[PDB]
Amino acid sequence: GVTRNLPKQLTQATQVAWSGPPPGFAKCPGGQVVILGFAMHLNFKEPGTDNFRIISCPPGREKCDGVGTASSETDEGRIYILCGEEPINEIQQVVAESPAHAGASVLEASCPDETVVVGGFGISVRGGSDGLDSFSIESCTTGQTICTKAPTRGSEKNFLWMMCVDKQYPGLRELVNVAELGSHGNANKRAVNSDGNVDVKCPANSSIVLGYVMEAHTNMQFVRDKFLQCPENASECKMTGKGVDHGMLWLFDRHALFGWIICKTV
Ligand code: NA
Ligand code: NA
Repeated sequence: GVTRNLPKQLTQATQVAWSGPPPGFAKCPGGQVVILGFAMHLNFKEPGTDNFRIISCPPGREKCDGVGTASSETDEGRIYILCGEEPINEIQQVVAESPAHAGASVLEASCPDETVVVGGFGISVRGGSDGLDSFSIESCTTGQTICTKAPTRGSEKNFLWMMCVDKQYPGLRELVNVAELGSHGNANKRAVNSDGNVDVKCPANSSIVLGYVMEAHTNMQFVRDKFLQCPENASECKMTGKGVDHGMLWLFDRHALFGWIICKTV
Protein backbone atom coordinates (compact mmCIF):
# COMPACT_ATOMS: atom_id res chain seq x y z
CA GLY A 1 0.00 0.00 0.00
CA VAL A 2 0.91 3.67 -0.12
CA THR A 3 1.36 3.81 3.67
CA ARG A 4 4.01 1.70 5.39
CA ASN A 5 3.11 2.38 9.01
CA LEU A 6 1.39 -0.27 11.06
CA PRO A 7 -0.62 1.92 13.50
CA LYS A 8 -2.07 3.99 10.65
CA GLN A 9 -2.79 0.98 8.42
CA LEU A 10 -4.56 -0.92 11.20
CA THR A 11 -6.59 2.13 12.34
CA GLN A 12 -7.82 2.94 8.82
CA ALA A 13 -9.02 -0.62 8.12
CA THR A 14 -12.65 -1.53 8.90
CA GLN A 15 -13.52 -3.73 11.88
CA VAL A 16 -16.44 -6.20 11.70
CA ALA A 17 -17.80 -8.29 14.61
CA TRP A 18 -20.31 -11.07 13.87
CA SER A 19 -22.37 -13.41 16.06
CA GLY A 20 -24.49 -16.40 15.10
CA PRO A 21 -24.73 -20.19 15.04
CA PRO A 22 -21.45 -21.79 13.96
CA PRO A 23 -19.56 -22.08 11.79
CA GLY A 24 -20.97 -18.90 10.23
CA PHE A 25 -19.06 -16.22 8.39
CA ALA A 26 -18.33 -12.49 8.65
CA LYS A 27 -18.15 -10.45 5.44
CA CYS A 28 -15.94 -7.47 4.64
CA PRO A 29 -17.60 -4.32 3.30
CA GLY A 30 -17.87 -4.43 -0.46
CA GLY A 31 -14.54 -4.04 -2.18
CA GLN A 32 -12.48 -4.88 0.91
CA VAL A 33 -10.67 -8.07 1.89
CA VAL A 34 -9.50 -9.55 5.18
CA ILE A 35 -6.23 -8.27 6.65
CA LEU A 36 -6.47 -10.28 9.87
CA GLY A 37 -9.04 -11.72 12.22
CA PHE A 38 -10.26 -14.70 14.19
CA ALA A 39 -13.22 -17.06 14.35
CA MET A 40 -14.34 -18.71 17.59
CA HIS A 41 -16.65 -21.56 18.41
CA LEU A 42 -17.84 -21.25 22.03
CA ASN A 43 -20.34 -23.11 24.21
CA PHE A 44 -20.48 -22.25 27.92
CA LYS A 45 -23.10 -24.86 28.84
CA GLU A 46 -22.19 -28.29 27.48
CA PRO A 47 -19.53 -30.36 29.29
CA GLY A 48 -15.95 -30.78 28.18
CA THR A 49 -13.60 -28.61 26.18
CA ASP A 50 -14.15 -29.66 22.54
CA ASN A 51 -16.65 -26.83 21.97
CA PHE A 52 -13.99 -24.12 22.39
CA ARG A 53 -11.97 -23.35 19.26
CA ILE A 54 -10.20 -20.37 17.72
CA ILE A 55 -8.84 -20.14 14.17
CA SER A 56 -7.31 -17.30 12.18
CA CYS A 57 -9.11 -15.54 9.31
CA PRO A 58 -6.86 -15.96 6.23
CA PRO A 59 -5.97 -12.71 4.46
CA GLY A 60 -7.18 -11.59 1.07
CA ARG A 61 -10.59 -13.26 1.27
CA GLU A 62 -13.85 -11.33 1.05
CA LYS A 63 -15.14 -13.06 4.20
CA CYS A 64 -13.95 -15.10 7.15
CA ASP A 65 -15.56 -18.52 7.49
CA GLY A 66 -15.92 -19.88 11.00
CA VAL A 67 -15.41 -23.23 12.64
CA GLY A 68 -17.25 -25.86 14.63
CA THR A 69 -20.75 -27.26 14.30
CA ALA A 70 -24.19 -26.21 15.55
CA SER A 71 -25.00 -29.34 17.52
CA SER A 72 -27.05 -27.51 20.17
CA GLU A 73 -28.52 -24.02 20.51
CA THR A 74 -25.79 -23.28 23.08
CA ASP A 75 -23.11 -23.61 20.35
CA GLU A 76 -22.23 -20.15 19.03
CA GLY A 77 -19.82 -18.53 16.61
CA ARG A 78 -18.06 -15.21 17.16
CA ILE A 79 -16.02 -13.84 14.23
CA TYR A 80 -13.89 -10.69 14.20
CA ILE A 81 -12.23 -9.29 11.07
CA LEU A 82 -10.22 -6.26 10.02
CA CYS A 83 -10.77 -5.44 6.32
CA GLY A 84 -8.99 -3.17 3.89
CA GLU A 85 -8.18 -2.65 0.23
CA GLU A 86 -5.40 -5.29 0.25
CA PRO A 87 -3.67 -7.57 2.78
CA ILE A 88 -0.59 -6.55 4.73
CA ASN A 89 1.70 -9.32 3.53
CA GLU A 90 4.19 -8.81 6.38
CA ILE A 91 1.52 -9.95 8.91
CA GLN A 92 1.32 -13.64 9.82
CA GLN A 93 -1.28 -15.08 12.20
CA VAL A 94 -0.86 -17.95 14.68
CA VAL A 95 -3.36 -19.90 16.80
CA ALA A 96 -2.79 -22.59 19.40
CA GLU A 97 -4.90 -24.64 21.78
CA SER A 98 -4.37 -27.25 24.45
CA PRO A 99 -5.43 -30.87 23.89
CA ALA A 100 -8.38 -32.27 25.75
CA HIS A 101 -7.07 -33.06 29.26
CA ALA A 102 -3.79 -31.15 28.67
CA GLY A 103 -5.14 -27.88 30.06
CA ALA A 104 -3.13 -27.94 33.32
CA SER A 105 0.04 -26.85 31.52
CA VAL A 106 1.02 -23.54 29.95
CA LEU A 107 0.12 -23.01 26.30
CA GLU A 108 2.88 -21.48 24.17
CA ALA A 109 2.93 -20.23 20.61
CA SER A 110 5.82 -18.61 18.77
CA CYS A 111 5.96 -16.20 15.90
CA PRO A 112 7.43 -17.46 12.61
CA ASP A 113 11.14 -16.93 12.10
CA GLU A 114 12.28 -13.30 12.27
CA THR A 115 8.82 -11.94 13.16
CA VAL A 116 7.61 -10.46 16.46
CA VAL A 117 4.23 -10.07 18.14
CA VAL A 118 1.90 -7.28 17.06
CA GLY A 119 -0.78 -8.40 19.47
CA GLY A 120 -3.32 -11.01 20.39
CA PHE A 121 -4.84 -12.72 23.38
CA GLY A 122 -5.22 -16.03 25.14
CA ILE A 123 -8.25 -17.40 26.98
CA SER A 124 -8.66 -20.21 29.49
CA VAL A 125 -12.04 -21.90 29.95
CA ARG A 126 -13.86 -24.95 31.34
CA GLY A 127 -17.05 -26.59 30.08
CA GLY A 128 -20.29 -27.20 31.95
CA SER A 129 -22.93 -24.76 33.16
CA ASP A 130 -20.56 -23.37 35.83
CA GLY A 131 -17.45 -23.40 33.64
CA LEU A 132 -17.29 -19.62 33.20
CA ASP A 133 -16.22 -19.54 36.87
CA SER A 134 -12.81 -20.54 35.45
CA PHE A 135 -12.68 -17.95 32.62
CA SER A 136 -9.61 -15.73 32.14
CA ILE A 137 -8.09 -13.62 29.37
CA GLU A 138 -4.48 -12.41 28.96
CA SER A 139 -3.08 -10.16 26.21
CA CYS A 140 -0.04 -11.02 24.15
CA THR A 141 2.75 -8.44 24.31
CA THR A 142 4.05 -6.39 21.38
CA GLY A 143 7.66 -7.06 20.48
CA GLN A 144 8.08 -10.55 21.97
CA THR A 145 8.63 -13.68 19.86
CA ILE A 146 6.14 -15.75 21.91
CA CYS A 147 2.74 -15.59 23.55
CA THR A 148 1.68 -17.85 26.39
CA LYS A 149 -1.46 -18.57 28.40
CA ALA A 150 -1.37 -20.29 31.76
CA PRO A 151 -4.22 -22.17 33.42
CA THR A 152 -5.91 -20.50 36.30
CA ARG A 153 -9.05 -20.67 38.42
CA GLY A 154 -9.66 -24.37 37.60
CA SER A 155 -9.59 -24.01 33.80
CA GLU A 156 -9.29 -27.10 31.59
CA LYS A 157 -8.43 -25.59 28.19
CA ASN A 158 -6.24 -22.76 26.96
CA PHE A 159 -6.38 -21.21 23.48
CA LEU A 160 -4.82 -18.17 21.84
CA TRP A 161 -4.66 -16.10 18.65
CA MET A 162 -1.95 -13.63 17.72
CA MET A 163 -0.59 -11.60 14.86
CA CYS A 164 3.14 -11.32 14.10
CA VAL A 165 5.03 -9.00 11.76
CA ASP A 166 8.50 -8.58 10.32
CA LYS A 167 10.62 -7.12 13.10
CA GLN A 168 11.52 -3.91 11.22
CA TYR A 169 7.97 -2.95 10.26
CA PRO A 170 7.53 0.83 10.74
CA GLY A 171 5.47 1.99 13.69
CA LEU A 172 5.34 -1.34 15.53
CA ARG A 173 6.92 0.27 18.60
CA GLU A 174 3.92 2.63 18.98
CA LEU A 175 1.52 -0.29 19.69
CA VAL A 176 0.43 -1.74 23.05
CA ASN A 177 -2.08 -4.49 23.91
CA VAL A 178 -4.61 -4.47 26.76
CA ALA A 179 -7.02 -7.25 27.77
CA GLU A 180 -9.49 -7.05 30.66
CA LEU A 181 -11.90 -9.32 32.52
CA GLY A 182 -14.70 -7.17 33.91
CA SER A 183 -17.79 -8.26 35.80
CA HIS A 184 -18.24 -12.01 36.01
CA GLY A 185 -20.03 -14.64 38.08
CA ASN A 186 -23.73 -15.28 38.26
CA ALA A 187 -25.78 -13.31 35.73
CA ASN A 188 -28.63 -11.05 36.83
CA LYS A 189 -31.70 -11.00 34.55
CA ARG A 190 -33.20 -8.11 36.48
CA ALA A 191 -30.28 -5.71 35.71
CA VAL A 192 -31.79 -4.30 32.51
CA ASN A 193 -28.91 -4.02 30.01
CA SER A 194 -26.80 -3.13 33.07
CA ASP A 195 -25.58 -6.52 34.33
CA GLY A 196 -22.04 -5.50 35.23
CA ASN A 197 -19.57 -4.08 32.73
CA VAL A 198 -16.13 -4.27 31.20
CA ASP A 199 -13.96 -1.19 30.64
CA VAL A 200 -10.79 -1.86 28.60
CA LYS A 201 -8.55 1.21 28.92
CA CYS A 202 -5.61 2.38 26.87
CA PRO A 203 -2.55 3.61 28.78
CA ALA A 204 -2.30 7.38 29.06
CA ASN A 205 -1.26 9.10 25.82
CA SER A 206 -2.45 6.21 23.63
CA SER A 207 -5.79 5.60 21.91
CA ILE A 208 -7.57 2.68 20.32
CA VAL A 209 -6.48 1.14 17.01
CA LEU A 210 -8.86 -1.85 17.09
CA GLY A 211 -10.35 -4.38 19.50
CA TYR A 212 -13.53 -5.94 20.78
CA VAL A 213 -15.68 -6.44 23.87
CA MET A 214 -17.93 -9.45 24.48
CA GLU A 215 -20.31 -10.92 27.05
CA ALA A 216 -19.51 -14.60 27.55
CA HIS A 217 -22.57 -16.38 28.93
CA THR A 218 -23.77 -19.93 29.73
CA ASN A 219 -26.34 -19.36 26.95
CA MET A 220 -24.35 -17.56 24.24
CA GLN A 221 -27.33 -17.73 21.87
CA PHE A 222 -29.08 -15.04 23.94
CA VAL A 223 -26.24 -12.46 24.02
CA ARG A 224 -25.34 -12.22 20.32
CA ASP A 225 -25.67 -8.42 20.45
CA LYS A 226 -23.01 -8.30 23.20
CA PHE A 227 -20.05 -8.60 20.80
CA LEU A 228 -18.84 -5.29 19.38
CA GLN A 229 -15.73 -3.76 17.88
CA CYS A 230 -13.94 -1.04 19.82
CA PRO A 231 -13.99 2.62 18.70
CA GLU A 232 -10.96 4.01 16.88
CA ASN A 233 -9.11 6.80 18.72
CA ALA A 234 -11.13 6.44 21.94
CA SER A 235 -9.37 6.12 25.29
CA GLU A 236 -11.34 3.00 26.33
CA CYS A 237 -13.87 0.40 25.16
CA LYS A 238 -16.89 -0.34 27.37
CA MET A 239 -19.80 -2.78 27.40
CA THR A 240 -22.56 -3.65 29.89
CA GLY A 241 -24.05 -7.09 30.51
CA LYS A 242 -27.41 -7.74 28.92
CA GLY A 243 -29.13 -9.23 31.98
CA VAL A 244 -30.00 -12.78 30.88
CA ASP A 245 -30.44 -15.90 33.02
CA HIS A 246 -32.17 -19.12 31.87
CA GLY A 247 -31.13 -21.16 34.91
CA MET A 248 -33.93 -23.31 36.32
CA LEU A 249 -35.28 -22.86 39.87
CA TRP A 250 -32.36 -21.72 42.08
CA LEU A 251 -29.55 -22.13 39.53
CA PHE A 252 -27.95 -19.07 37.93
CA ASP A 253 -26.44 -18.89 34.49
CA ARG A 254 -22.94 -17.45 34.60
CA HIS A 255 -21.44 -14.65 32.52
CA ALA A 256 -18.16 -12.83 32.00
CA LEU A 257 -17.68 -9.42 30.35
CA PHE A 258 -14.26 -9.14 28.74
CA GLY A 259 -12.33 -7.50 25.93
CA TRP A 260 -9.06 -6.83 24.16
CA ILE A 261 -7.66 -3.77 22.38
CA ILE A 262 -4.54 -2.54 20.63
CA CYS A 263 -3.72 1.12 21.35
CA LYS A 264 -1.27 3.45 19.60
CA THR A 265 0.64 6.42 20.88
CA VAL A 266 -1.00 9.78 20.28
NA1 NA B 1 -10.60 1.14 11.76
NA1 NA C 1 -26.50 -21.34 18.75
